[PDB]
Amino acid sequence: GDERFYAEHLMPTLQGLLDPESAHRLAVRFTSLGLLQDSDMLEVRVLGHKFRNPVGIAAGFDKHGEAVDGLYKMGFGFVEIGSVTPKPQEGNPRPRVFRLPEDQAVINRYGFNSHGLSVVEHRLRARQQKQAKLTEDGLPLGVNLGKNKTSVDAAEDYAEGVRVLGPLADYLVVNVGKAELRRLLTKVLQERDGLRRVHRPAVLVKIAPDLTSQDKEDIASVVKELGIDGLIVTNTTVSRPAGLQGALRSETGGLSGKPLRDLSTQTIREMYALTQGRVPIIGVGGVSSGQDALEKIRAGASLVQLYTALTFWGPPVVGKVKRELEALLKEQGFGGVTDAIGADHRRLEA
Ligand SMILES: Cc1cc2nc3c(=O)[nH]c(=O)nc-3n(C[C@H](O)[C@H](O)[C@H](O)COP(=O)(O)O)c2cc1C
Ligand SMILES: Cc1ccc(-c2ccc(-c3nc4ccc(F)cc4c(C(=O)O)c3C)cc2)c(Cl)n1
Ligand SMILES: O=C(O)c1cc(=O)[nH]c(=O)[nH]1
Repeated sequence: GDERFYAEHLMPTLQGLLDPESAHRLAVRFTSLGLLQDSDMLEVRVLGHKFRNPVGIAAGFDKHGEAVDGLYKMGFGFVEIGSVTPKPQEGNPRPRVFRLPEDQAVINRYGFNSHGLSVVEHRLRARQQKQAKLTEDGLPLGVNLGKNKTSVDAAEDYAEGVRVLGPLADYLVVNVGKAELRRLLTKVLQERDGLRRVHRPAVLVKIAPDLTSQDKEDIASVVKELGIDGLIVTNTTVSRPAGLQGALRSETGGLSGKPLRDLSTQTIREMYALTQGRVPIIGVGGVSSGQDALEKIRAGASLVQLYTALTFWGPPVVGKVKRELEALLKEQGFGGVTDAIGADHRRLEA
C-alpha cells in the first residue's frame, strides 16, 4: 500500500540526504530494530529445506549478521548474511559505494569489510533458538563465507567459516584453474560433512557473470563431480552494459541492479543447461518485480534473491515481488513456483 510513497518520496529523499554507504549503515541499524500471509503456491522445497516463499535478501546487505530478524519481518523467505571473513578486516578505502540513479543501479567495491567470524558467531548464537523456530517454519538462514585479503591459504579460510558458522546455518556459500577449484571445494565439503548436526547445511557456489564459456563448463563439471548442493547466479558484474546513463558509471567495482538483469538471466539459463537441471540455482541480479523473478525461475532458478531494488523501492519491494510473482504464476496456469522452474528450456526443446 506504501509503494508510491517510498518510490517517489522517501527513498529519493534518503538518497539525496546520505552517501550510499551511510544510507546502507542506517538501513541495517533501522532494520535491526524491527518495526512492522505467503500463499502455498510460493513454497519451494530445495537444498534440503522448506522455503515459505522464494524471495531472499542477497548477501552484502547484512554483512555482519546484525539485522536477520528484521529482514524476516520485512517478508523475505530466506536471509543470506555475509560475506564474513575469518579475521575482522576493514575492506577497501572510501568512497567505495556509488549510486547510478538513472540506471536503477549501484557500483560497489567494499572489499569484504567484515566484523569477522567470532563477532558474527556470537550474534547468531544469541538468537539460535529463534532461528531454529524460523527455519522449521520455512524461513532458512544462509551464510556467505569470505576469505581475508592477506590469506595465502584460501581453502583454510573457507574451512574455518564452515567450522565456526556451519552449526548455525541452513546453507553456506563460497564465491568463485579447475583442479584448484576442486581442491578448495573438496576441503569445504569435507569440513561440512564433519559437522555433528542432524541438519548439516547445504553448500553452494556463487559465480559472477564475468566468466568465459570454458570457465562455466569447468564450474559445472566440478559442482556435479563433488556434489555441491547448489549455485547462486550471479554476483555483480565488472562489465558496463551499453547505455548506462549514471554519472558514476566509470567507477571501478561490481555493478548491480537493473543493468545486470539480462546478463544474470542468461547465465542462469547456461548453468541450468550445463548441469542438466541437476543443481538447484538461486537466481540473483536486477530482480525488482515479480516479472523479473518469474523470468529467472523460467530460466532455471528455484529461488531468487534481491538487494539493489531495496535501495530504490524500499521495504515494500518484498511484498511487491511476492504478490506479483504469485499473480503471474496464477495468470499463466502454473500450480506453483516449482512447476515454472526451467519452463524456458522446455519451450526451447519443443
Ligand atoms: C553494496 C553491495 C554489497 C554486496 N556485498 C556482497 C557480499 O559481501 N558477498 C556477496 O556474495 N555478494 C555481495 N553483493 C552482491 C549481491 O549479493 C548480489 O549478487 C548482486 O548485488 C546482484 O543482485 P541485485 O542486482 O539484486 O543487487 C553485494 C552487492 C552490493 C550492491
Ligand atoms: C522503513 C524503512 C525505510 C527505508 C529503509 C531503507 C533505507 C535505506 C536503504 C538503502 N540501502 C542501501 C544499501 C546499500 C547501498 F549501496 C545503498 C543503499 C541505499 C542508497 O543510498 O541508495 C539505501 C537508501 C534501504 C532500506 C528501511 Cl531498511 N526501512
Ligand atoms: O564486499 C564486496 O566488495 C563485494 C563482495 C561481493 O561478493 N560482491 C560484491 O559486489 N561486492
